[PDB]
Order: sequence, then C-alpha cells, then structure tokens
Amino acid sequence: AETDVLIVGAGPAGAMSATLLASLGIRSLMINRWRSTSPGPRSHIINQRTMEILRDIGLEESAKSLAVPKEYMGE
Amino acid sequence: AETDVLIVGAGPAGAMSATLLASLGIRSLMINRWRSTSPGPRSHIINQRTMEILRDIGLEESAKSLAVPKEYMGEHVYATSLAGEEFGRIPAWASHPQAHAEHELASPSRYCDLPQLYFEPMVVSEAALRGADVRFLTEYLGHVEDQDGVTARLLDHVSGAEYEVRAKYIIGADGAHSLVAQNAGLPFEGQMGIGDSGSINIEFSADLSSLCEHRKGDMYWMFVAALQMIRPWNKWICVWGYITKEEAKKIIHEIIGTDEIPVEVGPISTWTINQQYAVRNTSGRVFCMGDAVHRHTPMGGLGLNTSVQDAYNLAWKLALVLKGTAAPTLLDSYDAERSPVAKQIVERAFKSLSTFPPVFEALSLPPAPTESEMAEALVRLKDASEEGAKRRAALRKAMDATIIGLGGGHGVELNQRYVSRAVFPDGTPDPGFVRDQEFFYQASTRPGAHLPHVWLTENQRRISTLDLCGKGRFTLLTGLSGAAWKHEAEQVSQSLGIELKVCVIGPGQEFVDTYGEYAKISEIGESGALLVRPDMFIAFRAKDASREGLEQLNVAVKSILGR
Amino acid sequence: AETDVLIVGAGPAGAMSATLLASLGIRSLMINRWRSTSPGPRSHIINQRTMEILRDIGLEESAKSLAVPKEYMGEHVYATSLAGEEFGRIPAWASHPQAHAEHELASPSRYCDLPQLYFEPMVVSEAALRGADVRFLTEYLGHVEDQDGVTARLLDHVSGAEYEVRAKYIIGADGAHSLVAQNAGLPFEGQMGIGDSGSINIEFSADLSSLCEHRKGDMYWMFVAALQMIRPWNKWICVWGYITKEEAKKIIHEIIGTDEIPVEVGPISTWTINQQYAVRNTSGRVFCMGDAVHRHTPMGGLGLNTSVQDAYNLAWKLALVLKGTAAPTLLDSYDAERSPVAKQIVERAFKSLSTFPPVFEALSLPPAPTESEMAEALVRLKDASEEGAKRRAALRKAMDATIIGLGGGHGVELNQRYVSRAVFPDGTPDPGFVRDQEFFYQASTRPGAHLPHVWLTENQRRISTLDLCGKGRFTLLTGLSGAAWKHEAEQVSQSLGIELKVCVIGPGQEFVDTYGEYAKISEIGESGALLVRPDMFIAFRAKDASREGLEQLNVAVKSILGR
Amino acid sequence: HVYATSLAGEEFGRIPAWASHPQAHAEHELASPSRYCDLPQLYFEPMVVSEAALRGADVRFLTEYLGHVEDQDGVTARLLDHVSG
Ligand SMILES: Cc1cc2nc3c(=O)[nH]c(=O)nc-3n(C[C@H](O)[C@@H](O)[C@H](O)COP(=O)(O)OP(=O)(O)OC[C@H]3O[C@@H](n4cnc5c(N)ncnc54)[C@H](O)[C@@H]3O)c2cc1C
Ligand SMILES: Cc1cc2nc3c(=O)[nH]c(=O)nc-3n(C[C@H](O)[C@@H](O)[C@H](O)COP(=O)(O)OP(=O)(O)OC[C@H]3O[C@@H](n4cnc5c(N)ncnc54)[C@H](O)[C@@H]3O)c2cc1C
Repeated sequence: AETDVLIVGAGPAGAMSATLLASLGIRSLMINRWRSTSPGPRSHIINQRTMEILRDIGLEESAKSLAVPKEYMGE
Repeated sequence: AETDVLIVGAGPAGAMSATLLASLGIRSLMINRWRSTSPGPRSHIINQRTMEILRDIGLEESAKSLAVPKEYMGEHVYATSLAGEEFGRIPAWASHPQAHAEHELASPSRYCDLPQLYFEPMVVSEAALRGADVRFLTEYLGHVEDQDGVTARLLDHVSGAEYEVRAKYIIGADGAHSLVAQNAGLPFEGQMGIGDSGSINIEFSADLSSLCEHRKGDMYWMFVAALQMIRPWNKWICVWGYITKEEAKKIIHEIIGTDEIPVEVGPISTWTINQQYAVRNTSGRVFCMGDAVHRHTPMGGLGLNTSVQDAYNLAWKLALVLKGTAAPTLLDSYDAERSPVAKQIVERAFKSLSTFPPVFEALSLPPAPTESEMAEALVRLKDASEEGAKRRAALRKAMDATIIGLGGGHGVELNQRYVSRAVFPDGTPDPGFVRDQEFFYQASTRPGAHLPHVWLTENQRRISTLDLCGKGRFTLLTGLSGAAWKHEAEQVSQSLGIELKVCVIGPGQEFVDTYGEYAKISEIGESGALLVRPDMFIAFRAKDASREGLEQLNVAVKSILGR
Repeated sequence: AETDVLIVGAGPAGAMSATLLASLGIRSLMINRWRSTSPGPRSHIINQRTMEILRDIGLEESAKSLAVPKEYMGEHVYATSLAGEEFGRIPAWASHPQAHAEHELASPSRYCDLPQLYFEPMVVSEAALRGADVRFLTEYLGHVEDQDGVTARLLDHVSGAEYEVRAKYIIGADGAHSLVAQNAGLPFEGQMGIGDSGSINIEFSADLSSLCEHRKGDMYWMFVAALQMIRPWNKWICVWGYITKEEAKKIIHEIIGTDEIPVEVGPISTWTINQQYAVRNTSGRVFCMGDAVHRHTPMGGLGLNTSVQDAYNLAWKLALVLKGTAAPTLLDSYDAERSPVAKQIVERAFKSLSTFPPVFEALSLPPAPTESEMAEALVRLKDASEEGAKRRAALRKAMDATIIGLGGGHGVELNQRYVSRAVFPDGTPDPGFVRDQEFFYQASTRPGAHLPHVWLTENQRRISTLDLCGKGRFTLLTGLSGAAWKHEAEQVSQSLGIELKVCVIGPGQEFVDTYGEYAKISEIGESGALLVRPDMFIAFRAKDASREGLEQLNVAVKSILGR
Repeated sequence: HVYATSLAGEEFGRIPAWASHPQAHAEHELASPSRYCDLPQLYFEPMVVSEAALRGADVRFLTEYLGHVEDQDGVTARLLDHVSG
C-alpha cells in the first residue's frame, strides 16, 4: 500500500485533515482502530473557528441543520 | 474472517440491512467496492414506507433535518425553459389538497426530498455504530456454498490482499449488475423495456431562487430535459434521455433559458439501465435485494424505497433463524413476499414512460421537434379558435396523466399484499380495492396488509399505531375487552422463547383511542387482536377474545416461525 | 342632519354595511347606542365567506394578524375537567385531513378564531376612514317613512339633545331586539325553540398553556360547561346553559379541575336569545340584517358570519340604486336571497342542540348527573367487558354526531342558492347535491351560486378566481375562444352606465389557467362566460360565444338592474 | 437604510439604521424589555382610540372645540357638532 499521507485516527483532527487534503488533490489514507465513529457524544461545543472551517469547505449549512442553535444554549 | 451475514454492497439496501441486523444483535460484515458512499445524488424521492422505517429505527428526525420537505415539492412545471413561458403545471408529490389528505391519512410520515448523496452516509454511519462491521475498498469476487454456510472471497483494494470470509448467509445488495445474483443463478424476466437507452446527468451550481421561489417545485421539465433541484435553490442537476465537454454549460444556459445567472458546472454522469426483475430472489443461503433483483426506470422514485423495504422484510427473519427462535423455512417468505413487489415496480416504472408521448401529440409535435416546430406549437396553443380550445384541453388531459409517475401512484407505494408462510390467514376472503389500486391506498387489517396508521394518544400526546409496534419484535394490539390476550401472549411467549409485546388500547391505558379512529380502522370488535410483525405487516387477526379465538394465537406464531 | 343611508347599529352587520357603502361612494351615517364596540368576545368563529369578504375589501391580512389560525382550533376535548381525564376528542373546525382538504378546496380563505371584541373596532375604524360617518352614544328612537325618504329621531347621549336625520334608506342592524324591525312591522316565525334559554359567561385570566399547548383546541367541554380560549392560552371564558359573585372563582377552579394555577376573574355576563327569524327583512325603505332578522343559538357560529354576509348582499345594491344605475326593484332581491338564509340558520343552530343529550344517554347518565353519578359513569366506561365495549362505542357515536355544530356544517356555511330577480336563470335545471348539503360544500357555476374558488396564476403567482372579481363591480370571466365577450361587455357597459370588467383567462393572458382547474370547474366550454355580481354570486352563465349567447348579456344585465 | 440613485439603480452605501449594528442592538436590548418596530399612525390610532372607548372614555368624533372660559371650579367649553350642526 502506497500513499502521500498516512493519517492515523479518524476523529475530528484526522477526519478534518483527510477532508482538507483530499480537497487539495492530495492522496491520503485515513485509518481507525475501531468499528465506528465515536459512540458517545463526548464534546458538544462548536466555536466560531470550527464553523468558519466548515463554512470554507462547505459543511456549515449541514452542520447547522444537525446542531442545536446558540439561542438554546444560554441558560 | 468470520461472520453470520455477509452483505455485499453498501447502498440503501445493504446499509439498511446492516443497520437492522446490527440492531437485532446479529454479527454482519458489509462491504463496498468503492471509496465512498455514492458521489451523485441519484435518487431523491423518499416515500412514506421508507420514512416509517427510519422512524422505527430512530433516524426519521435526522432524515427530516437534511430533507427538503413536501411543501417544496409540489409545483411540477412544464415549460420551454426556466425563464421562458409555462405550458402548465401538475400537482406533483401529492400537493393537491385531496391527494394531500389521502397522503396524510395513510401514514404518520411524509414525502420528502433527500438525495442518495446524503441518505447513504447517514445509514452507513448508523449501521457501523449499531454493531455492523463496515469495510469499503473491498470487492466480492465469488463464493462457494456448502451445507453449513458460505465461503466467499474478497479483493482488498487498499492492501492488494485477497482473503476469505466465511458466513452463515450472504445478502446480495450489489446493484444493477449483481455478481451475487449471477452466481446464485437467479432467473430474470421482462428484459423487453424498449431499447435500453441511458440518460445523461449534468451537475451545476447556480442561484435560481428568483425563478423558483414563487413556484416551489421538485423538478421543472422542458420540452425533454428535467431541471431538478438538489438544494433550494442553488444546487442542481440537468437530466435527459439517451461524451460532452464543458460545452454542457451551453446546454444548461438554454435549459435555464437565460445565460445571465452565473453557472458553475459540476460532474457529468451517464446512467444506462437494463429493465428486468428477478423471478426469484433467493437461492440456498444467498438473498438478493435492491437493484440486484429489480432494475427499472426512475419514473415514480420506486427504486431506493423498494430497495430499503426489501431489507426491512428480511432482517428480522434472518435474526430469528440465526437465534434459533425460527426454523430456516421462515426465510422462504422473503421471495414469496418481495418478488411480486419486484416485478410490480419494474413493470409500473416502465408503463409510466408511455404517458409522455401524448404530451407531444397534443402539441401536434413529432417524437422530436425542431426549434421552429416547437415555436409554432406555442403559437397554436394561444389560438383563439374553437380548435385551439380543443388543443389546450388535449394538452391538459395529457399533462394530467403524467401524475402517475410523479406522485399519483400512492396505491403502488403502499398497497403491499403478502401471501406466504409468514402470514397466517384469518379465513376471510380478499376484500379487494374499491378504488384504483395503483392511484389509491386502501388500508386493511387483514393478515398480509401493512398495519394501518391512526392517531392514538399516550400522555394526551398524539402517537401512531405504528409507534406501538416494530422495534424488531412482534406486537399484539387489542382493547379493554380483549384483556385476556395479555395472558395468552405471555404463555405463547415463554413456550416459544419469542418476545411479543401486548398493547391494550383504551380509556385509562398507556395508549388511548382518543379519537376513536382505532375502533373505526381495525375492522374487528374491541376484543379482537392484531398481530404485527417486526416489519409492520399484520400476520394474524382474531375477531374476538373467545376461547377458540385465543387458542389460535399459539398455532399462528408456531406457523409463522416454521415450528 | 342629512344622509343617504342611516345605519342603526354598529356591530358586525352595521359596521360591514358602512365600510362597503363608503367604499362604493355612498354617504352613510352609522350610529350606536353605546360608548364603544362590544366589550365581550361574543362569538369567535370566522368562516370562509366572511374571510372572503375581508379579502375583497383588503382586511384579511389584518384579520389574520389578530386571529388565532386554524391549526389551533382542532382539538375539541370532552372531559371531566381540564386537568382531569378526557372522555374523548372530535376533530373540530375541519381539522380532520379529509375535512381539511374539502375546506381548502372550497375557498382561498380559512377558518380562524377572532373574538368580536377585536373584529368590531377593526371594521368600524375602516368604515370611518373609507368615508362613513360614525356616531356612537347616539340612539335611534323611531322614524316615519314617506315617499321620498325617511326621517329618524335620535337621542344624543352626550349632549342630551334629540335631533332628526333625513335619509333615503334605513338599515336596521340594531340586533336581537331590533326596534327598527318592530316599527317596520316585520313578521317573525319559529318562536318555538325550547323554553327561552340563556347562558352565563365568566371571563378570567390564567396560564393554562401546560394543559392546552399539547392538545391545541378552540374549546374544552366539561361534562355542561364550555372552557373557551380567548387568547392562547391565558385569556379565557367559562360558558354554560342557563347573580354570581366572586364564587365564580370556585366554579372556574372546578372546571379547570385544579386550584393550583393563579386565576383572575373578569366580567360576568348573561345572554338570553329568543330563537326566531324574520319571514321578510324589508319594508318600504327599511332593510334589516343581522341578529335583527335571525336570532339563534351559537351552535356552529353562524351568527356573525351570516350577519356580515347580509350586509355584503345589500351594499352594492343600495349603491347602484342610489346612483340611478339600477331601478329600486333591485332591492327586492335582498329579501328574496337573504330571508331563506335567515330561517335556515335559526333552524340549524337549534337542531344542533339535540346532538348533546345522546352523549349523556350513552354514559347512561340522566339530563343532570351528580358527582357520584359522574364518577360511576367514568368507571363503567373503563369496563373490560363486551357490555363496556358497547358503551365506549355508543359514547363515540354520540360524540361524533356533535361535530355538525363544531365545524362539520361546511355545506350550511357555503351552499347558498339564490333565486330572485337579481339572478338571471340559464335554463339548466337545479342539479342538486350529490352529498348531504349540510355537511358538504358543493361548488356550482349555475346562476345563483357563489363563484367557485380555483387557483389561476397572474405573474406565475397563485391568485384565486375570487380575486379577479368583487371590488364592488360586475366581472365577466371567459377564455381565449371567448374573446368576443370583451366587446359585448363594452357595449353593455356603455349603454347601461355600468362597470363590468372582463377577464379572458388563458395562456399568455393576464390570468393563466395554470393548473387547468378553471376548465375543470367552470362547467362550460372555453368560450362560455360567467358573470359575477359584486357579492361573488354568479348572476348569468353562457355556454359559448355564439350570437344568441352574446346577445343575451344585454338582456341579462338589463334584467338584473330592473331596467 | 440604503442611499442610492434609484431603488433599482446603484447604492452609494448603507448605514445600520434603527440600532441594527450589533453593538447598537445590544445597547438597545439592554435598555428595555421592548424594541423598535414600525407601525404607521394609520393603525396605531384606531387601536388606542378603540381601547379608550372600551376602558371607559367617551369618544365623540365630528365634534369641534370652538373655545372655552375657565373659572375657579372648572372650565366650560363650547363645541360645534358637525353631524347635527
Ligand atoms: C447514476 C445513477 C443515477 C440514478 N438516478 C436515479 C433517479 O434519478 N431516480 C431514481 O428513482 N433512481 C435512480 N437511480 C437508481 C438508484 O440509485 C436505486 O435504485 C438504489 O440506489 C439501488 O439500491 P441498491 O442499494 O439496491 O443499489 P446500489 O445503490 O447500486 O448499491 C450497490 C452496492 O454494491 C456495491 N457493489 C457492487 N458490486 C460489488 C462487488 N462485486 N463487491 C463489493 N461491492 C459491490 C456498489 O458499490 C454499491 O455499494 C440511479 C442510479 C445511478 C447509478
Ligand atoms: C352577550 C352575547 C354573547 C354572545 N356569544 C356568542 C357566541 O358565543 N357565539 C356566537 O356564534 N354568537 C354569539 N353572540 C351573538 C353575536 O355577537 C352576533 O350574532 C352578532 O353580534 C349580531 O350582529 P348584529 O351586527 O347583527 O348584532 P349586534 O352585534 O348586537 O349589533 C347591534 C348594534 O346596534 C346597537 N343598537 C341597538 N339598538 C339601538 C338603538 N335603538 N339605537 C342605536 N343603536 C342601537 C347595538 O349597540 C349594537 O351596536 C353573542 C351575543 C351576545 C349579546
């Protein structure tokens, strides 16, 4: 097996790297020890830097559709 | 590599099977030749059967969040170009208020638009999280059955390795050129579908809100090319019957009928189908489903939906046999119940094509007009003569008849009628359909029919009869005077080691017949009982709670399970 | 003081009358005995005919802003108390999906809930701005007709002065004890409606959204007291059949079934009603409308809606005669067309009352049950026996039958059928009704029927056939092959001095038969014509554009105008 | 708030009117439970006049004040009634 970039892990950091790299034409292979994406919710707060990245790569609208908006989070 | 069920293919039928199986505790391994879920949207119409399945396995809300709702789908426009003049419209996807009432009455769920592009990763994701092993870049090469299982082989497109994966059953979910169906030796029929011409599909991005927002429609047809919404109203796809350069940008610009709004051409695809259906879908330990056994035209959006329902018929059955709760003969009902649906949709999807020629004939246009020939057609259409009046009426009659493949086929969608060893007949004759069975759904609680939807209440909140059932288990529905069913069901349940959940609907119970709609729909007295399979179909119906009525419960379950 | 029309009364019929007349250029003076528009909510159900009228005169969007929409009115709950246990619900105000379609198909408008408390000042204010003189604290004492007009005596409750007014016509919109109907000598029939019966109303404030938000309804009936939403869900009012001090707060608490949500007792009123109808509504120069000619129960909410429609029938007619465009015989059609509606609704509102007793008979209660008797009837209702099953079904049958006064009377609301000199017969016989004419609307384009609603498009935007008409003028509707109507209408208009707009609906026109629903609904060929009165009733129908067809328009309009 | 040549012409620029800038919006939201809205007098007027009448005020249009004369205990005004003359 050959590739330009081997990405070990498929959580947020690995998945994001893979998406960006593949968007740039770079061959990559992303691997994960387990069966699935993480079963637990684990981490829920999405700050503006991350939403900006999603916006740039075109996943913001889809992110917003699954996400509980800001006005539900205040109290 | 070992597993109970090897699932070849990870589109709607495979992904759905994996999710259902993993939900039932069954070890499975799902494979896919390619890198990803399908790149194209391909198939967008989600009928009520599919939404009900998503509802049962808990993905409906998430399905609804990504999906364009029903009220955006109604305006089907026939015109010259998007910014040109309309010939007229038909109310598509049951947007006519009467169609809409029939629609809402039939299910707790609704038409939506969700391209395959989003549906697949959604379901493949859940499959993997519920327990299914999922492995892409891996190709089924062949298999060998023997008395205890199968031992197919795989080509691993990442490591280059090739290995074997023993399994108790194989599901062939591998599409329009299913190698699993060939190997299993399934007979096909009805190849005659008119020359098997492909279509061409051009993706593109452009903001067409100003031409669309006021007549919200799922698709705009031009006289024939279909301009189809992917996202309202900026992502699109241009489609028509059948190489092309980035010249396709010109084609689009005339289909839009105005080269003013910026267009950004995406990928270009070709689809060429061969219309056929499998006469049988089962052979030994091999079970096929989806495009693998029913391949047809897009008219009606029956493919993805029937595919997913194939998977819903089969999973709970595999699970019972694998658990030993059911004899392996329960699996014979898969072919008996799903194969008639397979021929029904190929034939139906084909029959709809013939509703378009008449549109041209009304226009007095040859199977293929010229520019000047079309232009004259529109002039003749505004003719203030008695003959021009006859022509406008002829055009309207022809347009109206295209509804059958654009939302009008409700009966086709929902009127499943199962006859098999997994439906215990109640002795009544088939009541048939009072109205056209293609156009109109007729609810029935006779064994073999899907359970009818009605609203009950739980905590003064509306809940569907459907939401009482499913969950991969047999549910028995009765009323206060059918109190005895609770006990019979328990006895039956211990004997057979099979879970059946009983709901006594009535005043002061968990579930209340608050509108009386259940008493109205059930077709039997209050103390009657309906037995509902994991896939929502009724398999047994008792007309009361008398001795003989109750005694028959055990007999029925014992007959459904093959024991 | 001098005016063209004196309008005694400023509730719905009087106010609507003043608004329409001012919109038509007619000087009128509207008076009211009291200080301000009706203090109480006093009736809340707005039907579609009324919304159509508000649409025509441009107050619909405004009415919809203050009103509670249809989706909030459907859950009609029968229970012990709000916080107690439901007996069941029925789908009120056409909330069942089949009832909802039938509703949506009949009109561009919808049921809403708008208390008279708000409706009144909205219309009175528009009367004043459009040109009507409005004078409250002013009481009509009597009048004396002569050959040229009438001279009424008024008592000014601000200045104590008493003065006269000279007018050409009087409208008696002065309510259930109309002194204008007395002096005009109008005969009344049907006094027989039980012993005279009155109800009591207790306004109160309280946040009951926790018992109401999950089951949104216009009413909650407790077994009989009605709990009625004024504003969702904090302004309310108890109603029930018939002095009371702040003990009214114990009643309320008992109706709510809990004393845990803070309450605030407002005004306490009674209402009497002596059910009768006027057999004739016209005497010389005096015209009565509203409660003044039809007095009845609130079942069905036909009162305010019929009253407003009384005024819509009359206004354009007074205007045409006052302008000399029409002979005074045109006013004869007011009684011919509206008096049958008057008897119809008194009898209907009364007949609905007899749908309630059977609810109690099903519970095997008596006309009036004790607290023990009521708690025994609930126990019997939860009985797990065949005898109990029969009782639950008997209750459901009885409850369902009460729907006729709670949104089921679509036919009553819409099936007006006028026969008079202001409707020119077309030679066709009365086709009657295929289904029950009380429960179901049947659209018709035969002269004497309201113009049917369908959707055309203007600029690719939906517009109702109704929105092409009205505006206080005659409108003639035809299609492309009926182009000749344009000229024939011009000649009639010039000779008779009457405005009649022609609309040629069809491809390329200002109004397009986009869905073909006009061709479907018109009942005649494309070149046929429909003539629509200012009040939306069809007064003339030609089946084509032939010579004899065309020549008849003049005769028709002449005949309608009394000329 | 748009400054332009014509509605369908070309903007010179815009400014954030009626506290629409986010900082202006916060300052606004912090000062009161209420907000700016646009409601023409054409509608505001009949809404309040009608509430005056229902709450207890006597309301008399077509009636003109001509003058008055104050004394120690009250005032006596002369009105001209434009309906009755
Ligand atoms: C380009 C295109 C456009 C379409 N447009 C429409 C439309 O507009 N309307 C409509 O109603 N339908 C449309 N369809 C049909 C459609 O996508 C459905 O019928 C449905 O996807 C079929 O479900 P499956 O899940 O049964 O098929 P598939 O979606 O094809 O799933 C088959 C799976 O098996 C995999 N596979 C195949 N062979 C092997 C192998 N040897 N080893 C391992 N894996 C294998 C495939 O990669 C895939 O994962 C279109 C199809 C295509 C290709
Ligand atoms: C207390 C009460 C409760 C009601 N509750 C309901 C209900 O729950 N549901 C329902 O469907 N209907 C209900 N109604 C009936 C209802 O309000 C109407 O049918 C409608 O108001 C009648 O319209 P009018 O415009 O025809 O009647 P009115 O609204 O009564 O108009 C009569 C007008 O003339 C004025 N007037 C009377 N006499 C004179 C005079 N001599 N000189 C000058 N002015 C005069 C009156 O003040 C009033 O302004 C209720 C009525 C009342 C009184």
